[PDB]
Amino acid sequence: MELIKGQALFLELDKKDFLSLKNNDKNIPTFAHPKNQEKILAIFSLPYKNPPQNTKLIAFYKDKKEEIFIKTLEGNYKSEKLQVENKKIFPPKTIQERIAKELKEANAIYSSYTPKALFNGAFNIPLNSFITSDFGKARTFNEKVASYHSGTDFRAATGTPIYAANSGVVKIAKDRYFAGNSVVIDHGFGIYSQYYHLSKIDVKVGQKIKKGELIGLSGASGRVSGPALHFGILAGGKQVDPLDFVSKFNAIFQL
Ligand SMILES: CC(=O)N[C@@H](Cc1ccc(S(N)(=O)=O)cc1)C(=O)N[C@H](C)C(=O)NO
Ligand SMILES: [Zn+2]
Repeated sequence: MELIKGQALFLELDKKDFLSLKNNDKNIPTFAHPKNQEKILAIFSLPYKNPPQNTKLIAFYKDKKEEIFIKTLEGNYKSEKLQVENKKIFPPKTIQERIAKELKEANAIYSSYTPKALFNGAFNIPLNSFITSDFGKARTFNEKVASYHSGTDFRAATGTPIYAANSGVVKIAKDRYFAGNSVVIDHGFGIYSQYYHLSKIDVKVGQKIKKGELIGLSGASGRVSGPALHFGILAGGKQVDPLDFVSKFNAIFQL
């Protein structure tokens, strides 16, 4: 198979005699196929930054050991080189402490895997508006990706109501340094949706939330150039193309 870096892919495997799915040491979790009792699914994601050229996954069965090859594609992502440099980029120490703490909290959540589905049907778009900056937009320094856009921004005037893309459990609901007012929702199976730069948060950590339900109001908080809704998905432990993923997810999970 082939996959573009920064994308997720749904793997399908036989349910019976299946013991484990591995990439090197890493176990990859599995969940039931919703429409076929003899199948299981797994999600495999490539990082945007520093992917490997190729991936060899092994699915161990009682009497059998099948292999799976996935080649990394580049995609046609938007790319802006920086040759000028002059780089330093370090802030005060209690600000770095904030950045460090919020980062380790977020990884604790993103590492984690709820082994049941908290979602309900297909994902929705968090609001009915257009994209003003797509996932994958990169900044280059020396043929290396310095940074990239880890979600997709929708046009939204400050105060634009924002709805939950799917059901789940709210895991974050506070102002953070880079993301500003942010809500992160656990949908199960290590799938997290993200809603950043909000002007107002309408949910509490731990709170169960249904697809469609209001989560807050759009805003301009955090590292942004103006008011917009930043929408991201994390799955397979990686930030992935939000709209692509929604599209792949709904193909399996409608009804
Ligand atoms: C630490 C970092 O990498 N920040 C990046 C991406 C970013 C945001 C949030 C997070 S999390 N889930 O708290 O670890 C990681 C990475 C970033 O500046 N995103 C800005 C807010 C954006 O998207 N503007 O439209
Ligand atoms: Zn964004």
